[PDB]
Amino acid sequence: KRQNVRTLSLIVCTFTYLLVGAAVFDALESDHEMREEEKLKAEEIRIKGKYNISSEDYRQLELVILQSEPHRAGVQWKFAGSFYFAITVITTIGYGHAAPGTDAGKAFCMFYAVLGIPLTLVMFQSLGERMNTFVRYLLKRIKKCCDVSMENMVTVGFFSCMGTLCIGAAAFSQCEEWSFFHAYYYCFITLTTIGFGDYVALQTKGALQKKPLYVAFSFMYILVGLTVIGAFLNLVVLRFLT
Amino acid sequence: KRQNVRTLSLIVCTFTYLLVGAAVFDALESDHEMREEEKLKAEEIRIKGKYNISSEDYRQLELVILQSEPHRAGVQWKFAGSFYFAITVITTIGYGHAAPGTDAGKAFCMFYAVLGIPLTLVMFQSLGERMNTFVRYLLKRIKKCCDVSMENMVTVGFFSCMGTLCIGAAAFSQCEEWSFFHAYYYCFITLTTIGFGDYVALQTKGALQKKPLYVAFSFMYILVGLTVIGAFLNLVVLRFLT
Ligand SMILES: CC(C)CCC[C@@H](C)[C@H]1CC[C@H]2[C@@H]3CC=C4C[C@@H](OC(=O)CCC(=O)O)CC[C@]4(C)[C@H]3CC[C@]12C
Ligand SMILES: CC(C)CCC[C@@H](C)[C@H]1CC[C@H]2[C@@H]3CC=C4C[C@@H](OC(=O)CCC(=O)O)CC[C@]4(C)[C@H]3CC[C@]12C
Ligand SMILES: CC(C)CCC[C@@H](C)[C@H]1CC[C@H]2[C@@H]3CC=C4C[C@@H](OC(=O)CCC(=O)O)CC[C@]4(C)[C@H]3CC[C@]12C
Ligand SMILES: CC(C)CCC[C@@H](C)[C@H]1CC[C@H]2[C@@H]3CC=C4C[C@@H](OC(=O)CCC(=O)O)CC[C@]4(C)[C@H]3CC[C@]12C
Ligand SMILES: CC(C)CCC[C@@H](C)[C@H]1CC[C@H]2[C@@H]3CC=C4C[C@@H](OC(=O)CCC(=O)O)CC[C@]4(C)[C@H]3CC[C@]12C
Ligand SMILES: CC(C)CCC[C@@H](C)[C@H]1CC[C@H]2[C@@H]3CC=C4C[C@@H](OC(=O)CCC(=O)O)CC[C@]4(C)[C@H]3CC[C@]12C
Ligand SMILES: [K+]
Ligand SMILES: [K+]
Ligand SMILES: [K+]
Ligand SMILES: [K+]
Ligand SMILES: [K+]
Repeated sequence: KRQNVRTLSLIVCTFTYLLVGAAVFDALESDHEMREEEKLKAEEIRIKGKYNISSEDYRQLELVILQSEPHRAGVQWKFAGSFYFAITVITTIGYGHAAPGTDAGKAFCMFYAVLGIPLTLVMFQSLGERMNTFVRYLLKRIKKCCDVSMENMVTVGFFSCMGTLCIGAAAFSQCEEWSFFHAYYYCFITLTTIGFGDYVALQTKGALQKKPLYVAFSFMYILVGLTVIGAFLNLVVLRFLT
Repeated sequence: KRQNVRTLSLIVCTFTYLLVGAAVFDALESDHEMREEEKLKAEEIRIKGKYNISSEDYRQLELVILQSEPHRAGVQWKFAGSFYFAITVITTIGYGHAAPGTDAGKAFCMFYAVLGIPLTLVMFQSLGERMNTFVRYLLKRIKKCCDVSMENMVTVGFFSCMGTLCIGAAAFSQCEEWSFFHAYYYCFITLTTIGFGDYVALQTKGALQKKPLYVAFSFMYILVGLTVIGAFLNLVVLRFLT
C-alpha cells in the first residue's frame, strides 16, 4: 500500500545517491590519495635512512606521537576543556580532540549523552520555533512599514543562514589563521553536527585558558548557528514528516 | 507567557546539566591527563636523548606521521572507502578517518551533505514508523496467542535496543580484537551519530578490500541500529515536541 510504496521508493533513491557520491568521491580523490601516499612514503624512507631509526622504535615513536597529539594544545581537561567536551557530546558533534581514557568515564559519558540528547533537541526545537515566530513578526512589521508566503520565509531563512555562515567564517579566519574557504567549510561542518575533527578551534597557543572572551564568543556562535539551522530544517522537512 | 516560560526553563536546566557534566569530567580526568602527559613527555625526552633527533626534524616527523596515519590502514579512497565516507557523511557521524584534501572535493561534500541529510532523515523516520507498526502487530499477536499500553511498547523498544547493542558489541569484539566494553562503547557512539573517531572499524589489515562480507554486515548493522534508535526517539521525543 502507499506506505510501503513510499518506504521502498525512498530506499532506492538513497542507494542511488550513495552510489553516485561514492563514485564521484573515488574519481576525485584516488589520484590525490595515491600521490600523497607516495610522497609521505618517500619522505619517511629518506628520514629513516638519514637517521638510521630502528624499525622497532619507529612503532613506539608513532604511538607516542599519536597519543601526545591532543596534549600538544595544552590542558584539554580543565574547566573550559570539560565544558567544550560536554557541549560537543550533547550536540552530537564528536570532534574527537579529547576522549575519555577510563571505563567509568566512558560509562558516565554514555549516560550523559543518553540523558542529554533529547533535552537538547527539545530546547533547540523550542528556540527555533520562537525564532521563526520572531522573524515572521519582523517581516510583517517591515512589510507594513514599506500576508506572508512560505517562499518568502524560506528565502529569509536561507539568507539568514548564509549571513551567519559568512560571519562565522570571517570571525574564525581572522582569529585562527585560516583561509576564508577553510573557515566556511569548518563552520558548515560544525553547524551540521557532523564533526570530522580535521579543523578544531580553541586548540592553538592555549586559547582555552588565556582567551575566555574568544571561548564565550565561540560558544555563543555555535548555539546561534544551531538554533538557526534547527528552524530551516523543521520548516522544510517537518511538513513532510507528519 | 507559557511559551517563554518553557523556553527559559529549558535553558536553565540545560546550563545546569552542562555545568555538572563539565565539573564531573574535570574531576574524573584531570589526574589521568596529567599522568599521561608526564609519561609521554618523559618517553619522548628519553627517545630524543637516545637518538639525538634534531628539534627541527622532530616537527617534520610529527607532521609526516600525522598525515600518514590514515594511509597506514590501506587505501581509504577506493569504492568501499568512498562508500564508507558517503555513509558517514549522510548519517552525520563524522568519524574523521579520511577527509577531502581538495577545495572542489570539500565543496562537493558540503553540497552532498546538504542534499542528502533531509532525505536520510525522512527515510529513517519512515523505516522507524514501519518497524514500530510491525512491532505493535507482533506484540498483539503474541498477546492473543498467550490492547497494548505505552509502557509495554517503551519496554519492548528498550529491550530491543539493548539486544541490538549487545549483538553488535559481540560481533565487533569477535572480529576486531576488542573487549566487550570497548565494543559496546563504540557501538553506542556509532548509533548516536556522535562519531568520536577513537575506534573506527574496517581499518585493520585492509579489511575494506579483502572482507566484503564483513563490510556488508557492518553496513546492515549500522542501518538496523540507526532505525531502531530513530524509532525510540520518535516514541519519546516527538510526543513532547508537538
Ligand atoms: C531514555 C531517554 C530517551 C529519556 C529522555 C528523557 C526525556 C523524556 C526528558 C528529559 C528532559 C525532559 C524535559 C525537561 C524540561 C521540560 C520543560 C517542562 O516545562 C515546564 O515544566 C514548564 C511548562 C509547562 O508547564 O509545561 C516541560 C517538560 C520538559 C520539556 C521535559 C520533557 C521530558 C524530557 C525531554
Ligand atoms: C549584525 C551582524 C551583521 C554583525 C554582528 C557583529 C559582529 C561584527 C561582531 C559581534 C561579536 C563579535 C566578536 C566578539 C568577540 C570576539 C573575540 C575577540 O578576541 C579577543 O579580543 C581576544 C583575541 C585577540 O586578541 O584577537 C576578537 C573579536 C571577536 C571574534 C568579535 C568579532 C566581531 C563580532 C563577530
Ligand atoms: C541567556 C544566555 C545569553 C546565557 C549566556 C551565558 C554566558 C554569558 C556564559 C555561559 C557559559 C560561560 C563560559 C563557561 C566557561 C568559561 C571558561 C572560563 O575559564 C576559566 O575559568 C579559566 C580561565 C580564566 O581564569 O579565565 C572563562 C569563562 C567562560 C568562557 C564562560 C564565559 C561566559 C559564558 C559563555
Ligand atoms: C536545502 C535542503 C533543505 C533541501 C532539502 C530537500 C528536500 C525538501 C527533499 C529532498 C528529498 C525529498 C524526498 C525524496 C523522495 C520522496 C518520496 C516521495 O514519494 C513518492 O513519490 C511516492 C508517494 C507519493 O505519491 O506521494 C514523496 C516525497 C519525498 C519524501 C521527497 C520530499 C522532499 C525531499 C525531502
Ligand atoms: C536473532 C538474533 C538473536 C541473532 C542474529 C544472528 C547473528 C548471530 C548473526 C547474523 C549475522 C551474523 C554475522 C554476519 C557476517 C559476519 C562476517 C564474518 O566474517 C567473515 O566471514 C570474514 C572474516 C573472518 O574470517 O572472520 C564473521 C561473522 C559475522 C560477523 C556474523 C556473526 C553472526 C551474526 C551477527
Ligand atoms: C533492501 C536491502 C536489504 C538492500 C541491501 C543491499 C546490500 C546487499 C548491498 C548494498 C551495498 C552493498 C555493498 C557496497 C560496496 C561493497 C564494496 C565491494 O568491494 C569491492 O568492490 C572491492 C573488493 C572486492 O573486489 O570484493 C564489495 C561489496 C560491497 C561490500 C557491497 C555488498 C552488498 C551491499 C551491502
Ligand atoms: K563526529
Ligand atoms: K570525529
Ligand atoms: K581524529
Ligand atoms: K549528529
Ligand atoms: K556527529
